[PDB]
Amino acid sequence: NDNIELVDFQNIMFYGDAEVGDNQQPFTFILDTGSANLWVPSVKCTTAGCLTKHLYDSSKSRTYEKDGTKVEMNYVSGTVSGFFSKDLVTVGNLSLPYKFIEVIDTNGFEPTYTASTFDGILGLGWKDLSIGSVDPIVVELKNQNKIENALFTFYLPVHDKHTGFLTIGGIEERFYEGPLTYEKLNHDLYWQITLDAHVGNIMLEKANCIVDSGTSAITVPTDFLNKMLQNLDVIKVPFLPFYVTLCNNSKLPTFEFTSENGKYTLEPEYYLQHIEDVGPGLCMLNIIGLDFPVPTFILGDPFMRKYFTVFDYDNQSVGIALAKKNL
Ligand SMILES: CCN(CCN)c1cc(C)c(OCC(=O)N[C@@H](Cc2ccccc2)[C@H](O)C(=O)N2CSC(C)(C)[C@H]2C(=O)N[C@H]2c3ccccc3C[C@H]2O)c(C)c1
Ligand SMILES: C[C@H](CCC(=O)NCCC[N+](C)(C)CCCS(=O)(=O)[O-])[C@H]1CC[C@H]2[C@@H]3[C@H](O)C[C@@H]4C[C@H](O)CC[C@]4(C)[C@H]3C[C@H](O)[C@]12C
Repeated sequence: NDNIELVDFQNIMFYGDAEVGDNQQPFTFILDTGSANLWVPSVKCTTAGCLTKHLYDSSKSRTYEKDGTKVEMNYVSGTVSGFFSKDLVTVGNLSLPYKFIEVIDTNGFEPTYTASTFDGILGLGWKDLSIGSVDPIVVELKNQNKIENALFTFYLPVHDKHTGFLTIGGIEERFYEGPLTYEKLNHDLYWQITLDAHVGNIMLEKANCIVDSGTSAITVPTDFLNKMLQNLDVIKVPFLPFYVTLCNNSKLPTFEFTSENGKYTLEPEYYLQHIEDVGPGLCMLNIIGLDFPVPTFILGDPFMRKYFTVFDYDNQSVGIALAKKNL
């Protein structure tokens, strides 16, 4: 099993480095289990955002194969566009020829892009979620017998305490304590599982829960959120879907998610973000209201900071265990 060290940025997201090109051109990635394409900004990029970034130069790579098919990647937080290219992609010490998007326009991905220090996004989703039918990196690696299992694991960094690791091809007991519980996927192409969701007396039976490394909140159905916030002494920021609270607000609830197999809780300490700068003793909730057609929670970064997670393509399941507080 190889692994990629995960560095914290502002206790809100984390990044890992990988390389694209036969000359070791190094890039910082958001590692996103909710998307299925890899992209890097190109030397051909003519946007303000690209100015600050590590850029990909295919002319300097002898393993570069031209594709040139045009493509737009639309995310909830914005859009990037360019064209497909193929080159050798190196993750940890493993590599494979791989198809990815060479990005020439990032103006539709502002203000996210220029505000953060990542260069690109490396998707870790399922094939049918990809534009252009790209087999996921971990599936290809397994198929090429470079790893033991078509699986990867997230041991997330904890700001001012330890680094994290993305591990490819196998599970390591050092990352977690207690039992590891596998939850079957309820969807063909999302890392989504079925859990009963409880927050106080508010309950949602057999909710869709998407375990997602690229989202820096817990998302909650908007009706469920409105019920949670009733008489909670929290205040919404003008123009933005964020709520502010005293950090030691005694009413802040604990999320409890349950299956047949297990029980996962998320206490206020994991979903609060200190904002001492805005005022003393104030926190933002890392919780946003979001309605999917079917009632869904996204168990983002705040969930994965507490819980070590195993993404298993072969067994179409997500393993969940309490992350070790330190290595
Ligand atoms: C079915 C169509 N399709 C396939 C096209 N052939 C397709 C393709 C893609 C890439 C899809 O994912 C789009 C996407 O942006 N998916 C995101 C997850 C998501 C979030 C909210 C609602 C739905 C999904 C994706 O994983 C993700 O985390 N992304 C996309 S860019 C990013 C910065 C890495 C991050 C993101 O926006 N994060 C922000 C975010 C997002 C939600 C709430 C809070 C915050 C604060 C930030 O953390 C979806 C949902 C469908
Ligand atoms: C994904 C949800 C819901 C979006 C939605 O309600 N989608 C349907 C409406 C119709 N659309 C307008 C999208 C038209 C196209 C689809 S249509 O089917 O109509 O053709 C939207 C609503 C509010 C959005 C956040 C805030 O901004 C603040 C912040 C800004 C940064 O920059 C990026 C991060 C962040 C956290 C945002 C992320 C995300 O983005 C959110 C959660």
